[PDB]
Amino acid sequence: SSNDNIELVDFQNIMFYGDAEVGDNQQPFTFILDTGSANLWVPSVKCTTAGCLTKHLYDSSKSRTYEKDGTKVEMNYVSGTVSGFFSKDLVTVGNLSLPYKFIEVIDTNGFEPTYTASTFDGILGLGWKDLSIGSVDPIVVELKNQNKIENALFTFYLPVHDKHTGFLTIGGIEERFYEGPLTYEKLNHDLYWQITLDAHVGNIMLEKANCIVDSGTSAITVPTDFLNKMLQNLDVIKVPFLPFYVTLCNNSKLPTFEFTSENGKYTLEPEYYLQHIEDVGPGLCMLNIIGLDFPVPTFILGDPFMRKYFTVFDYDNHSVGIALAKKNL
Amino acid sequence: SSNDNIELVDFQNIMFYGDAEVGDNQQPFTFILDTGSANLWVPSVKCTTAGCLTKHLYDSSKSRTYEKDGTKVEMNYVSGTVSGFFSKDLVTVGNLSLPYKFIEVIDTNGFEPTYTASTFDGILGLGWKDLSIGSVDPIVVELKNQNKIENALFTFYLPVHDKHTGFLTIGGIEERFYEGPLTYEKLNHDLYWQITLDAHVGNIMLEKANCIVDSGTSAITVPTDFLNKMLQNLDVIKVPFLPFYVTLCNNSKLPTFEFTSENGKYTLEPEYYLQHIEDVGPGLCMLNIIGLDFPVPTFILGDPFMRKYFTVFDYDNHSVGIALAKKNL
Ligand SMILES: COC(=O)C[C@H](O)[C@@H](NC(=O)[C@H](C)NC(=O)C[C@H](O)[C@@H](NC(=O)[C@@H](NC(=O)[C@@H](NC(=O)CC(C)C)C(C)C)C(C)C)C(F)(F)F)C(F)(F)F
Ligand SMILES: COC(=O)C[C@H](O)[C@@H](NC(=O)[C@H](C)NC(=O)C[C@H](O)[C@@H](NC(=O)[C@@H](NC(=O)[C@@H](NC(=O)CC(C)C)C(C)C)C(C)C)C(F)(F)F)C(F)(F)F
Repeated sequence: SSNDNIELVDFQNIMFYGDAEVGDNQQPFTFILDTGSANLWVPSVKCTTAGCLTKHLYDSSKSRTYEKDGTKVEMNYVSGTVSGFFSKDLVTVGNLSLPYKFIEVIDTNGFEPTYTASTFDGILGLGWKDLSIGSVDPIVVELKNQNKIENALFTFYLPVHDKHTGFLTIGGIEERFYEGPLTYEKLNHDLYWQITLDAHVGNIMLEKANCIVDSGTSAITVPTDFLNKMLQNLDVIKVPFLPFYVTLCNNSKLPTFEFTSENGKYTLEPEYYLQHIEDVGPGLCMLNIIGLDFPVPTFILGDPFMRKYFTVFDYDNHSVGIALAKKNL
Repeated sequence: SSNDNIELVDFQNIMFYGDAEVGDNQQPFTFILDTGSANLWVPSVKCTTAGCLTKHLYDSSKSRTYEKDGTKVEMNYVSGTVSGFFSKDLVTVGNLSLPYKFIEVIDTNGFEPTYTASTFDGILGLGWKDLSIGSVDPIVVELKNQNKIENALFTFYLPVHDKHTGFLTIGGIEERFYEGPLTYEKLNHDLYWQITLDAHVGNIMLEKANCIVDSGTSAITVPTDFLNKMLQNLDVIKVPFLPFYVTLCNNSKLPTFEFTSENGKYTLEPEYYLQHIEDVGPGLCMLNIIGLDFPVPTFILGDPFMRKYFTVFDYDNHSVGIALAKKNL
């Protein structure tokens, strides 16, 4: 130990959260720690909306370090919208802290059913400045420019359901989380953590695909046409009009995703992208895969990928490191 | 015979489609005939997306009546987006015709993976002018102004799978499609075909609910909070990651929707709204009740409702007629 950690807690097989706090009096919250966005928000005590009922709420008045701002903001996600206003106050992650600009959400009705169904309070973005609203410097970037950490990087070791918990480590790389070598891939842009890889599945290939490493996405996301050809004569049922794909867990035709570069080769075998749905039926699984088209052909390497591979997110060197995650700590 | 009858084909009691043409040659197409939108669109031959490759495409230069417009349009739906540009031509629906402004589509990826996985080419909207983009007067309104039909009204008798085909009748009500009395409900706005009903499922009551009668919605759609209360007295299986649920189709505890007004009482039993997934497991079903929040608390009575109830869409009298559909022609 030397860097600062944030324990990640598996939430009943789906998502993982981590705790951080806001205000010089602390005030704990539960966050989706999300490399796929770049704003921090937190539900306000001035929230009037149904979704806030079960949530930890933020009270600026109990904070001596609070600094009013009040500029209105709307925060858009694939899964919904959340509005409020900007504020500034001490944000604390691990036992690192800094004065930080963030959003006090007072309206969450555009974020249902997700927000009421989930136990997170807010979202802590870990992307790049250009992805943000209100041009906020990333937390880890600001910490390094204030010399509170050695390196402007952070690291994800995801929790696995029954096996172990996870860690978001800020400031340095720890050998204990991985096996074999790290391989680094340079970002094609400073926005999401997006790198370029050849994507190969069947005898289907997409050369030079834009791949986004996104901790806040619970699936592997794939281009629509690519997904469509992938499932051609696998024996997988797409329930009509739903992104709901069902197979025998044992289906011997299920392919392995292969993403390659000059530096390395990363695979995702069926065991990493399948979710058991035994309650639905015996020996049944669902593909934790969504079809999604971007302007440029794009995969999101979400949690199923990051469950297999320990990842390093390096702002200084503009790259992502990838290595096999240790099965047990 | 006397009115314009357009045959409807079933897909698995999930959705239905009907054909119509563009240009003075046939150039046939399969549409979602959709009371929940107010635009017509067809995929251009100038569309090269992977979805368009499997569809009937519209060649504007194989038809004398084409009149270019060229203006860009983004058509937005709850379930997806389609982009293209305005054009004008002869739209032939059944045995009637009219010069009509419509969208030639060149980008379909915003509506995938649904588009490619279904058999429709485009969407023919049957809503009101104010719901449209490009302020286009509805086909049926214009068809009445041109005295090609008796009444500015159309009618839906939806097909049911191993039982009968259906019909969209333009111009008048025909006794053969229903039994019992027709009951009229006034529109609360000239936008969607939206009326006001008290919605209750046994103690969960949402009085004066805004109810949209939408032929291009495959579900019953419901306020998120309302769905949560219904789920409280059920014990069904949540599909991981997705807002969908799996039941046995014969689950006796499944809710019967009740919708009352001064004028009448409408119910919808599980046998109408459930989506069978026999190919995943015997007796298995998707709930097919979908949480969806609008600015105003709203229900979408989609195909499940309209398979049970013959419906009448009356522009002249600003209302919706409802009657029990005949079980067989
Ligand atoms: C100016 O506006 C802009 O800067 C960009 C724009 O607003 C853009 N927004 C974004 O790109 C923002 C910043 N980031 C994001 O949208 C990406 C995040 O990782 C997001 N993730 C998501 O919304 C992802 N959703 C999920 O993972 C959810 N899980 C499920 O729905 C299960 C399915 C994926 C099977 C979780 C319960 C959250 C999808 C599949 C990508 C979450 F974590 F929720 F915050 C968007 F709205 F999507 F269009
Ligand atoms: C009032 O003006 C506005 O607010 C316009 C606004 O642009 C609005 N757009 C709309 O309301 C437009 C005009 N109409 C529409 O969106 C309603 C249409 O009936 C539409 N239907 C839908 O979008 C409905 N989609 C469905 O029922 C789909 N089914 C599934 O995805 C399965 C799910 C129900 C689980 C079909 C297979 C396509 C949803 C569930 C409401 C379809 F038919 F696809 F074209 C939207 F984009 F959603 F915000």
